Amino acid sequence: RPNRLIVDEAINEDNSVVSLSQPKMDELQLFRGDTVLLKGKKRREAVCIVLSDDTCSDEKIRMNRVVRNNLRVRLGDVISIQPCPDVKYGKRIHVLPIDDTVEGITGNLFEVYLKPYFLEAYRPIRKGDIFLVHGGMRAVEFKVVETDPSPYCIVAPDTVIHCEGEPIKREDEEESLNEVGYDDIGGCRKQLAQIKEMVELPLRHPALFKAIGVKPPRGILLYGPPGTGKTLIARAVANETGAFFFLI
Amino acid sequence: RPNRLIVDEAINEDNSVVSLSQPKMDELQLFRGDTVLLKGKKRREAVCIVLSDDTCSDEKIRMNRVVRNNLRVRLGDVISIQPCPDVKYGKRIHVLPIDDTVEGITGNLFEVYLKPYFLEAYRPIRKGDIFLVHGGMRAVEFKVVETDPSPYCIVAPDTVIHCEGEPIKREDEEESLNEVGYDDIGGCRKQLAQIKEMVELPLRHPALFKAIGVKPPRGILLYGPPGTGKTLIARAVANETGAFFFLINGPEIMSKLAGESESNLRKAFEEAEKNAPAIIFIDELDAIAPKREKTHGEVERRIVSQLLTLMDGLKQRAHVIVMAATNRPNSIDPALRRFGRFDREVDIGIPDATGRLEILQIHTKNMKLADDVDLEQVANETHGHVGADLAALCSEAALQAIRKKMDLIDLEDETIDAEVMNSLAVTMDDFRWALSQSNPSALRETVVEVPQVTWEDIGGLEDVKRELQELVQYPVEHPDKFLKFGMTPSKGVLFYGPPGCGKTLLAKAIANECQANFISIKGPELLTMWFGESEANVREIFDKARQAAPCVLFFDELDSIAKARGGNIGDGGGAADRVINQILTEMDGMSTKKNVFIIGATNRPDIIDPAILRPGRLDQLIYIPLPDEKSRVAILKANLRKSPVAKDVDLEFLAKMTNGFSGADLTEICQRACKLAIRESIESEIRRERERQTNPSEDDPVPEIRRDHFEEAMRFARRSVSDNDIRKYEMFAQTLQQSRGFGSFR
Ligand SMILES: C[C@@H]1CN(C(=O)Cn2ncc(-c3cc(F)c(OCc4nnc(SC5CCCCC5)n4-c4cccnc4)cc3F)n2)C[C@H](C)O1
Ligand SMILES: Nc1ncnc2c1ncn2[C@@H]1O[C@H](COP(=O)(O)OP(=O)(O)O)[C@@H](O)[C@H]1O
Ligand SMILES: Nc1ncnc2c1ncn2[C@@H]1O[C@H](COP(=O)(O)OP(=O)(O)O)[C@@H](O)[C@H]1O
Ligand SMILES: Nc1ncnc2c1ncn2[C@@H]1O[C@H](COP(=O)(O)OP(=O)(O)O)[C@@H](O)[C@H]1O
Repeated sequence: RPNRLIVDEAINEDNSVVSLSQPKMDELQLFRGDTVLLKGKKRREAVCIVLSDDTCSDEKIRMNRVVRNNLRVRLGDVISIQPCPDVKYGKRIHVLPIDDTVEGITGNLFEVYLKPYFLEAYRPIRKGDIFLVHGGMRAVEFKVVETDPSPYCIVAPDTVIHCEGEPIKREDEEESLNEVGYDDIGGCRKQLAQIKEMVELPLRHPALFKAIGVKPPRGILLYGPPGTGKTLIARAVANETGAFFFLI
Repeated sequence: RPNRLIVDEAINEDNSVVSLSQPKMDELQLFRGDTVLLKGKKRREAVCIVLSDDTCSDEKIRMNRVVRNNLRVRLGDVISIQPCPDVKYGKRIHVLPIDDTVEGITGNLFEVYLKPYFLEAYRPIRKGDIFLVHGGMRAVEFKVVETDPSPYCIVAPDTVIHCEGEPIKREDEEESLNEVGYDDIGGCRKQLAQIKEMVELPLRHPALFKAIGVKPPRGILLYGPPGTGKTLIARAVANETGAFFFLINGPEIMSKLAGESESNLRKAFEEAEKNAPAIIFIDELDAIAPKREKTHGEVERRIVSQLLTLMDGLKQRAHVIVMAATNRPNSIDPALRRFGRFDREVDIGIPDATGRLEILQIHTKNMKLADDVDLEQVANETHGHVGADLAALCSEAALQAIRKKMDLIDLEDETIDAEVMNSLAVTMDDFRWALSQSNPSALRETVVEVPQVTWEDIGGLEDVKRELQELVQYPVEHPDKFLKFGMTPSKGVLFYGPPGCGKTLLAKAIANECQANFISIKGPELLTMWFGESEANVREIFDKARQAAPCVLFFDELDSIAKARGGNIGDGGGAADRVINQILTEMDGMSTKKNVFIIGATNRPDIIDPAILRPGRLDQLIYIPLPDEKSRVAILKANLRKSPVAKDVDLEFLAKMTNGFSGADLTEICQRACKLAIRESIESEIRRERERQTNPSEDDPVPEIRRDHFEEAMRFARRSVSDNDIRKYEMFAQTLQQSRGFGSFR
């Protein structure tokens, strides 16, 4: 059943790509780069782009933190897909930057950190979508407010993208959970995978641990030379799983 | 009189079985499986099933904690029996789960954790009965409310069992005393038995101890590596005997305000005293009372004195017992080691090879382990793992099984409990991972164990199997004769011979025969002490042997200290040295311990200082020669045993061709043969995989170690002893030997 799949960490990213397996994409009815129309959890969907790599195993779907945070999905969750290989263009795409990411940088953000991403990168353009572009020495992110096609659109120069205005505040009702995550952890992939397999279930699934009975690790003693990322990996495995992180 | 009997621990369990002895069941009027109609203490009876095993002794009746708690009986009590070999069936058996055991698991409990127990298991079905079934990863228990036959019924599909409803609350009026007990303690059966015989009477029978006069142990100092079960065994011997258990774990008190923590400890002792049978358990006593002179000040000593004045302040007529947990109590305050406060200091120690099997069995009760898993390979491979490590491995395997099934477990909104939990089936493939991903807690501690190398394994040497069986088994089996002729049994034996000739194997076999612990301090450990300028550590090792049961403290590869510095010649110093001298000094203390049988092993005896090989110390020299023809045949057969071998090989020819090879290098020849055989087998296996992958798309190219493999291994053999080296041992033997056959005149 290609409708539902369990999410996983992506490696290609591109701020937009969702990776499947061709032996599985055939069941998903996507071949080369067709639109995915990713279905989220609460009340949103993303167009996304289909691609493949080695780590699929025909079992899991991979999405970078841009999509995961856009769809309100934490790594390790289960989501749905609504494949639709169709092309439809928009004309009133309007975008505004996020104050949490623009709070002292001022300029032609339509040109300075936007040109190399609004075409040929296939941004998950859809009303309410939030995407990071990684511009000039800061992870500047934007939100596309209006997209007159939906939930999918062609990201191409034929589609019209309009200039932005003053920055808007981030949604504190959800906080967007930007912080950090697995995508900005490098050099300890094996250790991060060990911590993930060690801590994901008790944090994501506290319900079963009151019934399953077996005790999970009450505490995990990360250690290493100073500045190795212990705090970084702890905060990543906290935010990435949605667990509240209390630094003492 | 078969009516009344004293209860005891059961080993077969089955949640229902009550074990008697057939020579006693004949008096009980039960033969094969007849109903027992067990009679309890207050107002209840159980049907139970009769069976037998070894430990009955025609004196005691054995019941698992399910029956004991069902009948309101504590282990060590006296109960009655009302035999009635009759069959009567019921039709309105209704059961409900206990909320204390079901508080978050929801599903078809009539099917998920009930089917494999309501028939052919013979549950103690009777109105008011409570039974544990051990279902899906939790010790779920149920209570049968109504049983229209009573007090006995047939547990068979003819009898009708009905579906349950919402869970019911546990009876707080009695609390059911589930907690833990002896049945979930494994790997320290001897130590648990010692604690039971030490503590059962004062707790169960406080009445006599106000009249008996003799003081029981006011405090018991349990100790061992962390996670060994000290708290678990303390809580088991508390609950199992009905004694109130008060845990005052060190940090919980040391964390409170100075002076106020003293009051907290004092009022904890007052709480223990206000009720007579209570026992107070001091966990992590190292923190509370470390070495006095090593404490800094204020609390670290304010508590200790406050502890001491309370440790011995109790009059022992209040029936309060102060158990304690520590790690190698050489670290705790010596003042607490005095008598009247801590007079008994049993050593739990890490579980041995066959104890980890029992620990896994008890911990892997609810996991619903698959059939392909054995739990004996896991126990053997988990060398050095403490019981806590075994529990961690258990939990890791369970978590991996969940995590390899999260794909089909999170179908609904995460977990819905449900029957799905039975599907886990933790196969070996998950244990392997957990074992490989767990670090032994105590891998650098001298392990006390009963080795499982029997006399059969050590073939060949025979005069030494009877010249060594004598010294060990005669002064224990018939000590009366030895105290008649006046000789004191020789508590010392050193084996001198060619290197690698079974000295360790012979010592381990001696330990195995008389069910004795075997502490081997190999040569490298003695070198660690000698180089480290820490010969005082030797005092610990001997003590480690003293606190144990009959123990062949075995100084494997003795003289390594002297071998590491040339020896009696070639070095400025003499034969004596730090570690050997300390061993000599401490050995004289254990010359009157009458349970320890200090053994030595030396690959080069002539360098050993003769101060140790004189009466009292390792006086009795024993020579194990390099194996002879028949002995080499026996060694070959014994060390190729437990491994496939073809009929083509004839070990007699190999043995005779094996002209001058010791035991170690002969087993090396066998290992090389097996290594080449496994290489051939794996090469053939990968070639067969090649054939499978290619177009063509007989399964046993080499199902045993073949003969030409032995040929090639022997061609690859190597000998470690030369003519001069082997002659040196006999020349040394001449020092304490003679050929004075001239004095034939009686
Ligand atoms: C003043 C003295 C004495 N004297 C006497 O007239 C009185 N007298 N005569 C004999 C004994 C005697 C002493 C013992 F120490 C003893 O110990 C038995 C024992 N129990 N368990 C084990 S462990 C064994 C080995 C390892 C674990 C697995 C099983 N052993 C054991 C085994 C092997 C060797 N040694 C002890 C038994 C005895 F009979 N006292 C006069 C004399 C001139 O000098
Ligand atoms: N494995 C890593 N991946 C990415 N950044 C790292 C890593 N380890 C350290 N850093 C960087 O070093 C800084 C300190 O991180 P961390 O070691 O987690 O905190 P601390 O240095 O206080 O232990 C961070 O700003 C982080 O960007
Ligand atoms: N001999 C044993 N038998 C069964 N379980 C044990 C044993 N030793 C340790 N454990 C397990 O290890 C854990 C810790 O037990 P224990 O050592 O009594 O407490 P602590 O580790 O605080 O000293 C328990 O959950 C228990 O299940
Ligand atoms: N019947 C036997 N006789 C002698 N050695 C054997 C016998 N069976 C096996 N062995 C091998 O002998 C070795 C024991 O060597 P050991 O004599 O303890 O060395 P050392 O003499 O240095 O203490 C083991 O590795 C074992 O494989």
